[PDB]
Amino acid sequence: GLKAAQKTLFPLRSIDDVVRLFAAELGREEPDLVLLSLVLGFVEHFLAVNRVIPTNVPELTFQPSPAPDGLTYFPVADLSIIAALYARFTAQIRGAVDLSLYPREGGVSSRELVKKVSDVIWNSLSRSYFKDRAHIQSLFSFITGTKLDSSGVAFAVVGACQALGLRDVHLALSEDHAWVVFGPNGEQTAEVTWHGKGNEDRRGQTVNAGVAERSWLYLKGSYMRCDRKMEVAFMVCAINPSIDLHTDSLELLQLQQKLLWLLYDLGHLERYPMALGNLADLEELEPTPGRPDPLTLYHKGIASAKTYYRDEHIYPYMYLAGYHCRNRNVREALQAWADTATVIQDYNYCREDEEIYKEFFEVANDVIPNLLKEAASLLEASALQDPECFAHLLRFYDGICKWEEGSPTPVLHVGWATFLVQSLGRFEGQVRQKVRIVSGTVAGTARGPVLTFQSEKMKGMKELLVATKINSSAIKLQLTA
Ligand SMILES: *[C@@H](CC(=O)N1CC(S(=O)(=O)c2ccc(N3CC(CN4CCC([C@@](C#N)(c5cccc(F)c5)[C@H]5CCC[C@@H]5NC(=O)OC)CC4)C3)cc2)C1)CN(C)C
Repeated sequence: GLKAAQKTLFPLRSIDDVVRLFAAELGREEPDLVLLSLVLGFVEHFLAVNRVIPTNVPELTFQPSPAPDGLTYFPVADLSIIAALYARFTAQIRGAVDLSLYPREGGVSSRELVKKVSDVIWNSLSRSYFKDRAHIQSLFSFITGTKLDSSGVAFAVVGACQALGLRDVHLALSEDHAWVVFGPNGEQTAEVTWHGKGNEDRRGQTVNAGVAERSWLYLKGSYMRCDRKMEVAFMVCAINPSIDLHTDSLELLQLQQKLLWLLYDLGHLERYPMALGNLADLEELEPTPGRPDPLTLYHKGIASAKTYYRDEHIYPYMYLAGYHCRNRNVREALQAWADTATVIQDYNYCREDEEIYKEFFEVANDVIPNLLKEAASLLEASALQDPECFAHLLRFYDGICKWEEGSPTPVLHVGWATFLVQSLGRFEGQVRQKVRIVSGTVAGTARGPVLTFQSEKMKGMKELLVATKINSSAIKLQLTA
């Protein structure tokens, strides 16, 4: 439950008071996921969901403070409110699960116990709500309005176990899906939520099938297996500062940024590539004096993927690519998307991989065509003059092509083809000819850009791609096969 070491830090009257609770919690042997989720969820409710300060409520108060260009009001997180909310969740969990019926084999949770905790959270939810609704991720949401998004159900099942005393049960994460790891060596896996809009009830099953299938959703096995400190990182990354689609809460942005720096300094972001990208994103908006520059952090997110996850992740390269696209750095952006397709090349496109398909489809047929049209504008009184850009674009299509190989459903269709022709066309034949497409000559070493295609489709297209006159039909037909 809630002990004095936690309660004496209440009331949380400012942002620094929230960072203080989190600092203290990250120093305990077992940081309380429930209390930290409800707290984040309480400040988020008043800062983004419902900003209209209440009149009927007497217990609730707000804290004035000077805003940066009058006053800014903060929801005072009274111990009273939060404790009641904490007591509600524990009682609900404890009252539903009877651990005397489950035999703990020397501090080890069994599948049958895990699936029950999973069923408890699952059956507590409302029958009809929008799944992609913002701010339904925290435990505050689960208790106060009983709504949880896909990844939020997984964290609540981990939260609920820690309440029951189950320590071996941890959050498992890919780049678009969440589940649970448990057992005597943390090698047992279990599905606790749903993925996408409309699919079978995989809940309670192993993750083994998606790993062997070579789907991006299961990251060929190199996914994150969180410890308590990483589960806190997820929860912070899950703060949503959006008030609406155009405006965001400055305090929620400042909060998340302060929290990420706390987690970072303690080394808890070393095995979390996307949190580093998020930190960089926020550092570009409001930079913190005496801290690494966004690019340094973007590159730390990639470094983490390379070291701890066999370079099998897409988004650390997407985070960098977004940064360059924001600042019209065409070669640096095209380079990062080419790097992205180099990661996806060794995967196989499955039905459930629609989130990253939509991602590659937009860059190949909306974002890249928009950067090159803007580059063509500037040309009338440089990237289109750079042969290296052309190699990056070519390397990007090589990636999608290799991805399609061995996959059940097609990736490339008639819609992709026109934007390849059009994008090739933005590069002059003199520029395109400066790129040498070489298979290789001699293997290893003995004691004008060069490019090597890893896919059949692009290898067959070699001569057409470099030709002064682009044979549209031949490139369209070859890419569509
Ligand atoms: C030109 C273009 C430009 O700037 N654009 C287009 C590019 S892009 O390269 O197409 C591009 C860049 C960046 C992204 N981002 C998506 C975001 C990454 N993450 C993925 C995980 C996700 C989840 C969710 N939902 C999640 C779910 C399940 C399991 C998980 F592991 C994570 C969140 C759940 C709650 C927390 C978690 N977040 C998290 O782990 O870290 C934050 C969050 C989003 C990177 C996409 C595409 C950009 C510019 N001109 C127009 C000027």
